[PDB]
Amino acid sequence: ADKELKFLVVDDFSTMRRIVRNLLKELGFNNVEEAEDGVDALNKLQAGGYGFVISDWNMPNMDGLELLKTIRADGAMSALPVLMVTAEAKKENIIAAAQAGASGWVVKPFTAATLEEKLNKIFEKLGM
Ligand SMILES: [Ca+2]
Repeated sequence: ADKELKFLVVDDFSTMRRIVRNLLKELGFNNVEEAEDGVDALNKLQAGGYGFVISDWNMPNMDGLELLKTIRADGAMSALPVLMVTAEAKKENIIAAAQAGASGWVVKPFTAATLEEKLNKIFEKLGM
């Protein structure tokens, strides 16, 4: 629950990224970087320093699930929480992501209260 925890907000809609970034700031988390797709995020995650990944399920080039599976397979970031963002809960998606290792799901649009409950729950299931 460290306020300086560095977030990576991955989403191909720049407006969605700003929303998430403002929601985060609002909660007290100001260390936020953005990525527009799976590849982009990996390029940034490489540099290190990251602590939390907020990712959109649906992205061109490298989607949310393929990004999560790549992180999880990465020796070094294999343990980064990944909160999946979707516009519609679907059981098969939730199940796919579950097995690939997603830290949770948030259905957009969402409020800061919702984003906070999500984070809190993740921070907790992680003994974090
Ligand atoms: Ca998207």
